[PDB]
Amino acid sequence: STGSATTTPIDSLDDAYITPVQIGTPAQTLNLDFDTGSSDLWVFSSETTASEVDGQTIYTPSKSTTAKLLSGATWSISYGDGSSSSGDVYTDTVSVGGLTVTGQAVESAKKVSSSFTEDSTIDGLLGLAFSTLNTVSPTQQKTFFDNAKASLDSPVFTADLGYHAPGTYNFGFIDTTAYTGSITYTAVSTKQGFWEWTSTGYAVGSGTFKSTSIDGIADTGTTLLYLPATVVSAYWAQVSGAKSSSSVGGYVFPCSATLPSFTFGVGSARIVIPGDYIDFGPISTGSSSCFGGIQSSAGIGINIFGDVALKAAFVVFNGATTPTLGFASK
Ligand SMILES: C#CCN(C)Cc1nc([C@]2(O)CN[C@@H](c3nc(-c4ccc(C(F)(F)F)cc4)no3)C2)cs1
Repeated sequence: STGSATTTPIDSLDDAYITPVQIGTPAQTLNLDFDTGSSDLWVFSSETTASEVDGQTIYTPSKSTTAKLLSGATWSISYGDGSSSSGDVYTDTVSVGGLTVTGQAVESAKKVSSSFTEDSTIDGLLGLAFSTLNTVSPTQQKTFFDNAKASLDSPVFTADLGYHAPGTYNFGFIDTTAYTGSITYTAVSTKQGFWEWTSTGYAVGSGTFKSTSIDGIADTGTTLLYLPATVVSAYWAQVSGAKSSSSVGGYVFPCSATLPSFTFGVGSARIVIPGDYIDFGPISTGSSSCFGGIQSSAGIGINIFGDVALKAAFVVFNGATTPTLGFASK
């Protein structure tokens, strides 16, 4: 089997991408944030504290003929920005782009933190990291991809995110029309539960390539590109007036600037992020200070190849017995 679904930016900045997901019988379609950096499928629901729901579409398990309470199971998760959610668990039929998993754990939120309430466009998350990170207790649950894998034509999914435009998540096949050149595959460590890999270095703009190993994770659920402070300083030093602002929380730059590209290494191959992809616009409405798309990982303890990086590439998440990651230009 295969599936294919379109993913769409939630706003003009590509702050996140949402993908429609069918849950239950008859189908209830919710727009979920596919997150290769976590492993829980959780939804706003008829159980979510009413004061914490503000425009989201909710899953109502009592209206699904295929929903079953996973008795005694609870879940609780936090994310890298400090946001969090928790609740109980149902199993139900879940379909993404024509690919169906029966008995998928659907984690129903009883509580969500303020940032989730405030994002009316995100109805929940669909985790695509390794199932060892799933938070369901006392019986840990598998991700949608892990449950689907044995049925797929090939044990893979691909992320083809757009720049200020929709893109595609495919399951079970590689669309050879969606990229240019070849896909370069690189080894993955699952030791932390992430799609963790080692970039071979970087370049700023038209500068020469710096060969250096950068461990990090491929994370579709993180907006920006977080790299070591040395690398990030070398990038922003090329932008007149760019500076790290503790009050804003990262590097800002004059909105009048044209940004240089940023290249990262995948083995002997290179992915080039155009400068425009690094522009996240005014820090507040009307400001002439703009927020940078490349930020330091120093405070978070892990380098994150988030959407800024991934949207410059066609990315293969290969969940074969020995997992790997593939990157192609597009
Ligand atoms: C700090 C630190 C050390 N480590 C935890 C950093 C890491 N952090 C992650 C992620 O938690 C998994 N992938 C990212 C992700 N964030 C979201 C998200 C968050 C908030 C909302 C909102 F604003 F709606 F509430 C929406 C989506 N979705 O995915 C972050 C992996 S490693």
